Amino acid sequence: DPVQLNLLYVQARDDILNGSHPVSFDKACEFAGFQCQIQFGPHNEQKHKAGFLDLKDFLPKEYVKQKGERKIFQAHKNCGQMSEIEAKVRYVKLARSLKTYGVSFFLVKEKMKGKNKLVPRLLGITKECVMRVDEKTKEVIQEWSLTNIKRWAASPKSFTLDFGDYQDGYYSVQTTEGEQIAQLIAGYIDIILKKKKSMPPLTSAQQALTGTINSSMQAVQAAQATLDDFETLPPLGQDAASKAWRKNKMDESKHEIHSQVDAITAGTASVVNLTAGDPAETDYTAVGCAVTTISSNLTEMSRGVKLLAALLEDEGGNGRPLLQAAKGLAGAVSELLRSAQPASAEPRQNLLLAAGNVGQASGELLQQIGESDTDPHFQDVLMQLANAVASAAAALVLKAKSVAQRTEDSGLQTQVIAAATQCALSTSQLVACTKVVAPTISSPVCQEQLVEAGRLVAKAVEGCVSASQAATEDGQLLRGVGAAATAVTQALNELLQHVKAHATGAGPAGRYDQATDTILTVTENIFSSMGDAGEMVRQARILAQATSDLVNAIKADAEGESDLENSRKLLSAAKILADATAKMVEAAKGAAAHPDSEEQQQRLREAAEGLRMATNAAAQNAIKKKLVQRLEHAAKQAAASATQTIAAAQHAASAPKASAGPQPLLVQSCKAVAEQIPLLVQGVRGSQAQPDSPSAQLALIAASQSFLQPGGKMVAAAKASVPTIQDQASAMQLSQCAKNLGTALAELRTAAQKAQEACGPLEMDSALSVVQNLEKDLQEIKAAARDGKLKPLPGETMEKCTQDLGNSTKAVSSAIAKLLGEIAQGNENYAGIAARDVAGGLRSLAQAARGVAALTSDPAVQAIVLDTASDVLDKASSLIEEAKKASGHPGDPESQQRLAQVAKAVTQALNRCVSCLPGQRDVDNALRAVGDASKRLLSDLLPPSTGTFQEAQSRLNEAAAGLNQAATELVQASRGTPQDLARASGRFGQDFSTFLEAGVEMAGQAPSQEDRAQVVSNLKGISMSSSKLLLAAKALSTDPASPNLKSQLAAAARAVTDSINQLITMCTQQAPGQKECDNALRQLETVRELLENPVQPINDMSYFGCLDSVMENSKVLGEAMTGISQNAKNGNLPEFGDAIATASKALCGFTEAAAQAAYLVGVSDPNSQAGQQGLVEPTQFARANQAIQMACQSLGEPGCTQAQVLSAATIVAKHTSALCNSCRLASARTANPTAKRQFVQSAKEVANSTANLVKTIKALDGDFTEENRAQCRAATAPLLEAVDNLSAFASNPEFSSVPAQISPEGRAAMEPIVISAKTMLESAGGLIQTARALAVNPRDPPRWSVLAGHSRTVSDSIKKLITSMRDKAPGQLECETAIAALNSCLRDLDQASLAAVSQQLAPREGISQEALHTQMLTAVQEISHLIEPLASAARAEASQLGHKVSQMAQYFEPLTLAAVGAASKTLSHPQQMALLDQTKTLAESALQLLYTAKEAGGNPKQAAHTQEALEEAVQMMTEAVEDLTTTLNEAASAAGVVGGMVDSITQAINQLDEGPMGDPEGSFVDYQTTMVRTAKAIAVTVQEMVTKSNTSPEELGPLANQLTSDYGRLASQAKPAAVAAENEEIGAHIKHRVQELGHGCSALVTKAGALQCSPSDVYTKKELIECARRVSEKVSHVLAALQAGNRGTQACITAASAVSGIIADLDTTIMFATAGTLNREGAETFADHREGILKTAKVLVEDTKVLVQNAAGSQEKLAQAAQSSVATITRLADVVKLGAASLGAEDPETQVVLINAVKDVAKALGDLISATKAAAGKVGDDPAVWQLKNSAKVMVTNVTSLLKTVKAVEDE
Repeated sequence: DPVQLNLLYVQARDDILNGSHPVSFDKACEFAGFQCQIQFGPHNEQKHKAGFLDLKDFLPKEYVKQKGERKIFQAHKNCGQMSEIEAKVRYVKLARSLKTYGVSFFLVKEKMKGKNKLVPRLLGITKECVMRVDEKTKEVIQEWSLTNIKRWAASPKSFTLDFGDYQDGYYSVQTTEGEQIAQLIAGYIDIILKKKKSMPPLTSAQQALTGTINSSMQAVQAAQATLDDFETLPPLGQDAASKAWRKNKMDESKHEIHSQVDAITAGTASVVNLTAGDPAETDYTAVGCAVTTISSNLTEMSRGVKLLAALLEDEGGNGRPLLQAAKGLAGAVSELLRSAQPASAEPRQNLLLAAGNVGQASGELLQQIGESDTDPHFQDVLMQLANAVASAAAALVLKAKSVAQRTEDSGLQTQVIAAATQCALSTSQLVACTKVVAPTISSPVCQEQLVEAGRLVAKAVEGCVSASQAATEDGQLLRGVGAAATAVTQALNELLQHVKAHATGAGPAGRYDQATDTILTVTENIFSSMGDAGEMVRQARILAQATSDLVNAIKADAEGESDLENSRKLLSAAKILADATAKMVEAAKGAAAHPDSEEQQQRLREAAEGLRMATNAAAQNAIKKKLVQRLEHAAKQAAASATQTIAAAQHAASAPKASAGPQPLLVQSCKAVAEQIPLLVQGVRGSQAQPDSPSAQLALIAASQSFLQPGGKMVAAAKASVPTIQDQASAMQLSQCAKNLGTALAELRTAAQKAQEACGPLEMDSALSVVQNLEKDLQEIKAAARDGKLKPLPGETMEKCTQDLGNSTKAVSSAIAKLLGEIAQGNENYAGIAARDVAGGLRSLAQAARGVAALTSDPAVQAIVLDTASDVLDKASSLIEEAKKASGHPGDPESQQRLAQVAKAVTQALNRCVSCLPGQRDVDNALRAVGDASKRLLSDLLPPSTGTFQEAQSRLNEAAAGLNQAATELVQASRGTPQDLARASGRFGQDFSTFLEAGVEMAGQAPSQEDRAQVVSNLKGISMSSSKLLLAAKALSTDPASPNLKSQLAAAARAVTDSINQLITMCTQQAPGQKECDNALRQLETVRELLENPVQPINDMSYFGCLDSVMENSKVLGEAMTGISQNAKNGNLPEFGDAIATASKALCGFTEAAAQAAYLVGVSDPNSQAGQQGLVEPTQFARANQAIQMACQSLGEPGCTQAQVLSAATIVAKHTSALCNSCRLASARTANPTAKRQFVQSAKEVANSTANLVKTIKALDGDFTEENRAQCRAATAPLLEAVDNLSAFASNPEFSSVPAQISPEGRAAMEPIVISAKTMLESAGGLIQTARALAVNPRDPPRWSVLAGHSRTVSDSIKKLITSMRDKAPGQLECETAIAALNSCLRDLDQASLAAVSQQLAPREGISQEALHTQMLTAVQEISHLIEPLASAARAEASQLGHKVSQMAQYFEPLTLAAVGAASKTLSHPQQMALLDQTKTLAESALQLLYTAKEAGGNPKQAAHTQEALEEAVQMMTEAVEDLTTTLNEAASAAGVVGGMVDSITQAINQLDEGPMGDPEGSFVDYQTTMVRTAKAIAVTVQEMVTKSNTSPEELGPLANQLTSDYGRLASQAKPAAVAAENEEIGAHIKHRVQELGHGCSALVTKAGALQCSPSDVYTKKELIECARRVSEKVSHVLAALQAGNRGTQACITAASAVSGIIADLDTTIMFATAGTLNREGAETFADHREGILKTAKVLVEDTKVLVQNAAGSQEKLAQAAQSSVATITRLADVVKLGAASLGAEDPETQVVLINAVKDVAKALGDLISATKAAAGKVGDDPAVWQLKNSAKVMVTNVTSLLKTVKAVEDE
């Protein structure tokens, strides 16, 4: 039947060629073969070539352009010329068999999983099937049957499909034809189913608020009841140091009490503001965020008052009025909440009246405290001004009401009625809010509420004016506006008057204050704007007149003053400025002459500095004093916004009490700050007392600078706690407090630095002042010691005083090393910092010493430690006063010696003071017993009586196990009471001397007497190892609970067990024949104790490492037992013992590797938390010190032989070089700037000593001269002193070893490994003894029976332990946990997506759309902050991976929950669908990462096929967060809200301060080339913002976003720029300018958005413009500090920008040359242009020569060189356009090449400039320098080509 076959043929051709049928190109090539077989017939090979075959009508139009024409031709030969009807049947059957038959196809964009991307998929629809088919292959990738669909959907652009059953997840694909697909699939599934056919009710939100206030109210009264009872207070007595604590807690409470009453007032306003909205519109959660704030801070007030009140009662003051104040406040708070409940329907006045009481009530409470900053008179101003604003309100009410009579239209009548009514409540609302906020106007948050209410009345006023417009063209409008204008003016009066009290250090100002302040602001520009000549002089102008006004004013003042003596000093000081002013004036004129001389800018500055000082010389001291009140009001501000967050954790985080997750790292973090505040506020009150004493100002600076780092960690922790918290009300109360604290820190870091430069230098006598004050204080204590009644402080115990006193001395000893390192470096300003540390520790030590005495009992015991404490003070006091005395002249050799001589004494003093403590005792006895034993051990050990040479020496080893037993006691005693540890040491002490006596007696018993020197050295090595082990025990005696110290004692015990082995190997006798077996038995005893409790890390090598280390040790122990066993049968003793030593080394390694396997698994438990591993490894550092000093100790004895001489160099140079590297790695990871300088300096001292010593050891090589040996002895001292110094530096407690915390259940998972490990030694231990006897007798059945019995038990422990190790596999349990938790989070979205697709997603009514995004944001921010630490763990270490993933999961359900809501509120359906989709991608990628991490498992052995997957996974998600974070920020900008923008700044300021500084990629130049370019953007943007304010204010949103984003970039490169700059001063300035730019933008952007919510306000449109100038100025400063880079130059950059601008100017000439407009003027000749060019051109090349020759040199000359270059080109640019015009545009093409010539020449100049920029501060043979000459020649060749070019166009 050919007719139907031909019709099938034709219709299949239709279906395929139009593209309606997906067919791959190859299959389409067979189709085209059929085509030619039929319509071209049997094709001829010769004639059927390309050229006559039309592809478009011969192939599907999608594959016609694939142009495989000859490929299609061999497809024709493939089909050949075979029969046409069989060609027809092959055509039809090849079309049929393809799975894409019988099914329509659609191009639908599908979303790849893992990216916010879209790819085509030709989705296939079948009568029975749903199939996804790839676009390219045209082949099925996946298949579904119809019967599984359950609910499809239609969207204007989407077609969502679901299955639910087979894959957990649905099929969402967008397409413009979703409607037709939906109806078609509906019909298809209908057919498939028919085949198998047979107002009192509250809004749901209000319930939540109702409970929260109910929950709060219950907490309220409970707090209220506790008030009435004066509970207690610890007894402290009359001690002056105690009395200080009595004073401090009171004052601390005074600040503690204030912050909450500051919070309570602020919260109440938030209720008042937010409730005023229409119900069904308000943010109840915010009210919850308010009421919880009201309640949570209500109760910490209750704790505070009682503590204060009790303190008041020991004083004569009666606490009764205080409590009466508290209870009065308490009820007022409560009575408010009664009107807060949405159920109660009281009139609105009740709420407003209730709040006013709170402010009224909270007023007198502060009046009882006396802690109110605001003036009482100022409150009345607010009181009346509010009424004054209220007064104008009444006026507009009447006039608007007057319009009501004028009004005529129904409804439009009441609209004006409505508007006026709204104002009346609004202003009354303003009246109440102002009353509420009255007593706490100081805090910012109170102020930020007041303006909102002030904004609210302003908008309502504008509404009334709009309402008045509804009337008809009468004077009522004019008189209405005249009423409105007063109301807005009154509001402005209320707010500016409001802002005045915001920053007021003191009320009175003096006389010259307004003059004084002016110079500061402008001097500040002068210091800031280094590197820009124009700015400095420009300010120098405005300064010089301004200070002259002071000069004039004081001059008239002296005239007015009548006393001649004072009239002198007024004038006398006045002259000092006059000299100072002119000195600046002339210097200013000097730098003006030389713009680019970096010394002149230094000159202009340095005059300005004394200029400030000269104002201090004048009677007003404000230049210095004012900069303190900008700190005293900063510290209190941060101190409050700390104690308002500290409480905001206790209440809110108590709800879960979850031991996993982020909470337990929060409360621990909050601990540090909670004790830092009392050190801060106590300082602030110190400055408030004597502002005229520079010591206090340094203290306030000292405290504030320290505060930041402990404080900062809270914020980066709290922002990581926000999502997990479940009770939304207590959640938001945390984030808002964290953001406030976040700001109040960046405004501390700034205001601190100002104080640092302004404040006078430490002069390292404030330390002398403090120690002398301390000297007298403890003298009173020593005087009060005989008084016999000294009571301890509240918080310390005998076991607690020591662990700091023990720590304190190690700090001071470390501190003193700082001082010496600095003084040798020469009288730095850090040298003053060192005196601070030494003083600072001395305050700690003295305070600790006072603590012990007050707690210890016996007065004679008491008195002695104070003496050695007092001895430390006086001895160290001599050092400090000597340090400054020796600081006068650097480079004096006796100075370092006289310093060190005293500096040795202070260390000698401290060690005495530590031991003088009687608590730890009698260890001194043991060490001295060892030490005194060393003296007779050091000298000529000779046997007075031989006894038995062989037997008594053998008898010695029979006593050897006792000393080994003696040591193993100590480590056991390390787990008991400190008194108990004395016993084992005491028994060890007697054990050492007793065993040493038998040691020394038979030491000289050996025949050879050269062996006598060996055996004493053998006893030496045992001595020091034991001695230092006791020295290790000396440490633990003062710090019991610290596990890091306990590990060091175990390591020291390992020192002796090897050291005792050192004797037995060679010197002792093998008469028993098994001496190595005891070495096995002794080591087996010692290794056991190390495994006994692995609380702290035993090694650095990680888990999978210790798995292999165990794995290899398993095999060797398998081999070793074979080795010893068979030799026992052979009875061959020497080879029998050989495998023993390897076995023990296998055992010692194995148990260490097994102990590490314990600690690792122990940490991985989710509850536990790890440590930071420190900087200097206590294990490796200690022996590194030991080995080096052991080496030089050997050369100390007179007899130097190449046997010991050459070995000494090898052990020294191998270790001392390594010891240097330890500092260098640590120094780059430190955060203390002092440590960086000190580590480098000290590490080089050994290197200098190394060079001196290595020369001498080479000088002694082959000479052996006594002086050559003596000069080796002399050169020993520098290295030993240097290493001891550096070691003394490292014992600072802050540097290393925070002990990781292990959960109980964390210990649970550890025991299975521990138990099996323990018994293996037990099985081994009994197996060891079997070997010794069996070496003698070849066989004995019971002995050889237990030999196997233990060995399998040895084996069973080994296999069972390994079984646990591989099966436990840390990191692959919680990954499964997270994945499931993650995978469900995906499911919700996929359904929630579907619900919105058909428009069913119901908007949750509790929350406003703005708040959802904020949560949806802080959720996302945390995720991206954890990406890299997770990608780190998945590579190297598993223990950390255990905790990280569990953190990256818990952020998701709080996100997805928010995301479903987030898209629910949004109205435009395309927005909500995408808002979810990008979120859906985020989890999807995150899941992909988690899979790889599981496979990564923290395994170093996984190959690149797995390793690459990790990295390529991170990138898919890292850019995913970037995709989402925009979609929120941007959507948070269209709306007027500005949050996050005001946060990403206040954070990228703090991120700028802390971290590692190690010079990542890039020079200081290639930073400065981009960083400046970025700096321009935030400049071009603010001027792009000013214009929009007048023109079209609705666009301020995205601009403010584009601002704060770029300031992110300028923040990122800043610190790497600072570190890579040559001079620290250049670096620090590039930072500090960026920061002082930060506070500018935050103020800018907050206004910027606020305008968008009042687009036609007039007074906010002012402060925008004024602030917009402030940032633009600051950019000029940070640009100026960027010009302080002598490396590279703005001359390099600006020229390139300018010459490109000249190219753009040439392009404008090119536009005219192209347009032909550029015509000739008059009869201008050409030689004028040519010759003018001729000079410039040859001037350019000479300028080029001076330019190129300056690639190495001072910035100044190359600056003019570039400035000459820019001059040459622009002068050339002037003449060329004149020259080009000289031909006229009648011959434009002649002009074109000419202007194109310079267009190319100027380009070459820029390339030369760009090469010049890259070629600066270079070596003579740098790869760029030849690149310079090439570019130089490029200029040379182009200009000559230019010269000829014009020379040839002179004619036609």
